[PDB]
Amino acid sequence: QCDVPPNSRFDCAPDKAITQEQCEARGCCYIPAKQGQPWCFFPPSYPSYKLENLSSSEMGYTATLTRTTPTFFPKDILTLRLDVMMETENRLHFTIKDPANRRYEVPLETAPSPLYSVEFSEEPFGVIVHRQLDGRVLLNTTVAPLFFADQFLQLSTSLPSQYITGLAEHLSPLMLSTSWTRITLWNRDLAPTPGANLYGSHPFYLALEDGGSAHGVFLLNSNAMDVVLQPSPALSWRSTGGILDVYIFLGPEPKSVVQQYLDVVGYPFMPPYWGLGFHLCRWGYSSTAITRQVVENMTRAHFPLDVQWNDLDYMDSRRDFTFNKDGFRDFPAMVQELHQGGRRYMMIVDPAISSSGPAGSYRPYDEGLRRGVFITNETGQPLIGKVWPGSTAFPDFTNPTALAWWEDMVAEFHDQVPFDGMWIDMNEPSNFIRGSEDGCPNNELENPPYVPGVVGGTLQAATICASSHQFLSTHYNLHNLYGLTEAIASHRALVKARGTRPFVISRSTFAGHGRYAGHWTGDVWSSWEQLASSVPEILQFNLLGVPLVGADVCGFLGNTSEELCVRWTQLGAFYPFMRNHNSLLSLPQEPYSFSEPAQQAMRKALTLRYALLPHLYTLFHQAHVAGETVARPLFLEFPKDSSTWTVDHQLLWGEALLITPVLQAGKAEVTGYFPLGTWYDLQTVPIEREPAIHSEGQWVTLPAPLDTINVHLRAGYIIPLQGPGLTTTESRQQPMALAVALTKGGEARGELFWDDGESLEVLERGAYTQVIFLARNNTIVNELVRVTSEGAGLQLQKVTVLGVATAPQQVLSNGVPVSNFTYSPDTKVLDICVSLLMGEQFLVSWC
Ligand SMILES: *[C@@H]1O[C@H](CO)[C@@H](O[C@@H]2O[C@H](CO)[C@@H](O[C@@H]3O[C@H](CO)[C@@H](O)[C@H](O[C@H]4O[C@H](CO)[C@@H](O)[C@H](O)[C@@H]4O)[C@@H]3O)[C@H](O)[C@H]2NC(C)=O)[C@H](O)[C@H]1NC(C)=O
Ligand SMILES: *[C@@H]1O[C@H](CO)[C@@H](O[C@@H]2O[C@H](CO)[C@@H](O[C@@H]3O[C@H](CO)[C@@H](O)[C@H](O)[C@@H]3O)[C@H](O)[C@H]2NC(C)=O)[C@H](O)[C@H]1NC(C)=O
Ligand SMILES: *[C@@H]1O[C@H](CO[C@@H]2O[C@@H](C)[C@@H](O)[C@@H](O)[C@@H]2O)[C@@H](O[C@@H]2O[C@H](CO)[C@@H](O)[C@H](O)[C@H]2NC(C)=O)[C@H](O)[C@H]1NC(C)=O
Ligand SMILES: *[C@@H]1O[C@H](CO[C@@H]2O[C@@H](C)[C@@H](O)[C@@H](O)[C@@H]2O)[C@@H](O[C@@H]2O[C@H](CO)[C@@H](O)[C@H](O)[C@H]2NC(C)=O)[C@H](O)[C@H]1NC(C)=O
Ligand SMILES: *[C@@H]1O[C@H](CO)[C@@H](O[C@@H]2O[C@H](CO)[C@@H](O)[C@H](O)[C@H]2NC(C)=O)[C@H](O)[C@H]1NC(C)=O
Ligand SMILES: CC(=O)N[C@@H](CS)C(=O)O
Ligand SMILES: CC(=O)N[C@@H](CS)C(=O)O
Ligand SMILES: [Cl-]
Ligand SMILES: [Cl-]
Repeated sequence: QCDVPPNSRFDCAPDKAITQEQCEARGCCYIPAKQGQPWCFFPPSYPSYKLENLSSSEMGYTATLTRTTPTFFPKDILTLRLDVMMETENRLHFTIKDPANRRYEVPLETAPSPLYSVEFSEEPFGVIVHRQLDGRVLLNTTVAPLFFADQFLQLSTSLPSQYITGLAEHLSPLMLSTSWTRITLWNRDLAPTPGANLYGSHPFYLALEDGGSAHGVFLLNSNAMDVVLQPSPALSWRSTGGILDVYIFLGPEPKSVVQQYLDVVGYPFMPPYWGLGFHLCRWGYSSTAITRQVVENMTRAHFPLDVQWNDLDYMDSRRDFTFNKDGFRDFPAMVQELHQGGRRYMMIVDPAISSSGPAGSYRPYDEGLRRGVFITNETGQPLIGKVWPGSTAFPDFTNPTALAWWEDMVAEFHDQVPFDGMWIDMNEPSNFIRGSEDGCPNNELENPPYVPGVVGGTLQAATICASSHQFLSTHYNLHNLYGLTEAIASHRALVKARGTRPFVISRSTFAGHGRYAGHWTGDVWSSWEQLASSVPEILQFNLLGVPLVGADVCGFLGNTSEELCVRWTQLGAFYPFMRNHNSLLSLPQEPYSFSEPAQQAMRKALTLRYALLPHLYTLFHQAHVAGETVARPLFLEFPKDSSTWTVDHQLLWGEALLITPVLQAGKAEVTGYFPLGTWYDLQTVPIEREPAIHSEGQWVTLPAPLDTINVHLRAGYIIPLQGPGLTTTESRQQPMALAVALTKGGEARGELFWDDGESLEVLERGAYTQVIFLARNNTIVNELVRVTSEGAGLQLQKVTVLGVATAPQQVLSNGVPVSNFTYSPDTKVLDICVSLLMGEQFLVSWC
């Protein structure tokens, strides 16, 4: 009965240190490890639930689950209801609930055969999900008991392989370790470090299968939870409340798994085009005069900058919706001037509202109080904590009245200072004291029977009381949604205030966040280690449907070095969200603050990003319309090549651009993985060392001096580019170009999506142009999928073709010889000057 292999032992003492006698008294097996692995574990006979009265309907199945022997947790729910819904060919959904009592549930809006089959074990109860095509077992919950107590749910499964990704937010390789790893989801203000619950929680994983297929599992539960991985391999979800509400996504391709997950939680929002430009911020731009010098200094040194930011500096006494009349007396004029020059403006907004001012002196608090917008305590008064301005109350973003109040405060402030988006910080919610100024009461929510592995060992640490009251439920159930709910409220507030697409960047997140907002990875150190760790983290958030993500370029905490900031700017120019931000006590790190050689390398990185913006924007359109990733790991694009599975220090933009950064000090080369095919060096395309890597699926060492980042373009792909500007207001007016990467057989395909860059409801109203580009048999053409006023007058003036094996004697554009072209026999590049329009059918040819 106790003859269970070490790797397959499921912990029967997750709640406390246990002796052999207590372990055995629980009905469990005691076998010490020989050197983590639990010593006390469940035998196969440990009491679980029994399935009874299984029945079928058009939707799927229903059954009763009954537990006869209590567990060691209090308040087992002995009778449960199972509902299995076979929702689509790719999506299976099941719930386990208490039929006698409504329990907390997360607020979320909703040959021919499915890819899955589902079977059940009777006693002990289990759900078993097979992939139909190959019979692989994807889910099998029979592997361990089902626990379902009021404040402890546990469901386990075998995993199909040792390769699993997801379960943000943590500082970790992209592929998670199955070596007895406890992953804790409890939103927490902590500078990113390994082994810790960070700012967000995403209870989703994607599991790879031998041969390159994959599936995903989403547990729709927002309670504090641990997810425990062991090397058998297997996983246990361990939550402190709510219900088991489980979605399984069948793929089979990893890209399809992500799309299927996003079909449930929401496709990524479409950012405004300007949001893809460079953003620059620090804590410490302490006046409008200083802030203005930033733009002046960037401009003088020819560095693009679309958006100027401020941190708390602008506020009056660190309070939302105010500005001080010392250094920021002329804040409105500063922002108006930014707009006059074609730039946008962003500033920090905190959730917590100063509660200490004289009554009637601070409208956000006075109005919030009147309307009852705040989270309240046991006696019904606002819970008061401590954040930047001192004593503060916390808005309840599940309360409709709070949503209306937030809209009003944002609109009123925007009437004074016309900011263009909101940077929402401190929204875990972060509290500088434990729980509240008045502590927290002693009850089961504050002192639960199972506390997940949170930093500080309590759910109150660095946040507010768990038993505090919100409109929908207690904070205990809603905590992991705090940031998400603020992001939703802010998205709506910005739509109403400005009437164009919102731009919200949030610290705290939950599953589905990307439908409303972007993310940055928080208070990272200026270290080579954190530069490297930013790659898997940005990739992870893309898999989780938050493609608008980045880290603070050059790092936030501490002092950066010139070398680190060159490499971080190079890599960071490929973050889908690119912002350099810096702490109050740090040395300056704006691009213009470095030596001339470093400035040149930083300028090159920004210039290349700006040239790529039409392509990056098209990638965001694909994310928004089809649930695609923007920055993606090699394994998403080449899953059948298992050498890609562990690669997380390279990234792709979409299908075709492979970026291989230097991520260590003192390196003048880098070794990266190249999937089978021809990869052209993007440096062979003119913008205002072998030319091609011919890979069989192999590691390649590349030169990478300080001034260089390696970027390669996949053969078979065409990328749209646009001319330069210090802002997108300027760059969007420039002529465009194509880079055409030919296969050996002369083929390539690409596309361009173009709209006005900021309007709402573009796809619904059809207010966009969409063009496909095709290379074949020594010709390049466009195909006009949709042409509207938005895309009219887009000038195509340059076409660069990579992999042209022999010099052409003539090059034609719509049947007439071009004004000129160049061919380089060494690089195999044909560069062609043309006078064409993206929105009018053309034919370019050569021979
Ligand atoms: C729910 O939240 C509300 C706030 O919205 C919170 O109100 C706070 O209650 C405490 C008392 O529990 C108040 O503190 C008092 O303040 C007065 C005047 O400033 C003092 O005179 C009081 O002193 C007493 O306690 C001292 C102990 O150190 C004794 O030495 C002294 O002799 C007095 O007996 C005391 O500090 C606080 O002012 C309010 N806060 C606000 C903003 O009004 C309430 O407690 C919360 N409820 C729960 C159950 O947590
Ligand atoms: C899903 O997981 C469950 C639980 O791990 C698997 O069921 C278990 O399978 C093992 C191995 O087949 C069974 O043990 C074997 O039992 C036979 C007969 O008693 C014995 O001759 C062998 O020596 C061995 O011990 C075990 O009984 C069984 N447990 C239960 C509760 O059924 C199951 O195989 C997995 N399902 C799938 C489809 O993979
Ligand atoms: C499993 O179901 C049986 C039968 O339930 C009946 O048929 C169902 C389709 C539905 O229409 C029910 O409303 C019916 O009662 C349950 O056995 C019955 O239990 C009731 C109450 O205890 C008793 O009056 C009947 O005599 C029982 N009928 C039979 C045929 O045994 C049984 O309790 C269910 N099991 C569980 C764990 O819920
Ligand atoms: C980051 O650096 C600051 C400032 O460093 C100084 O100025 C630079 C130009 C360079 O010349 C450094 O070598 C200098 O030390 C640090 O702040 C200083 O800290 C020291 C030591 O604690 C203190 O004596 C100084 O007064 C501080 N000066 C200022 C202007 O703040 C800061 O400590 C560094 N941060 C970290 C994490 O190391
Ligand atoms: C913008 O650039 C100006 C000029 O380079 C900076 O002003 C100089 O700052 C240095 C400190 O390194 C001082 O020693 C000089 O006295 C300043 N020169 C002038 C002409 O003012 C300025 O600090 C930069 N501002 C920002 C916000 O980066
Ligand atoms: C076009 C321009 O110069 N300014 C615009 C975009 S910043 C504006 O006033 O909002
Ligand atoms: C941590 C890791 O796997 N790689 C690091 C150091 S080896 C890097 O890319 O620089
Ligand atoms: Cl012991
Ligand atoms: Cl509830």
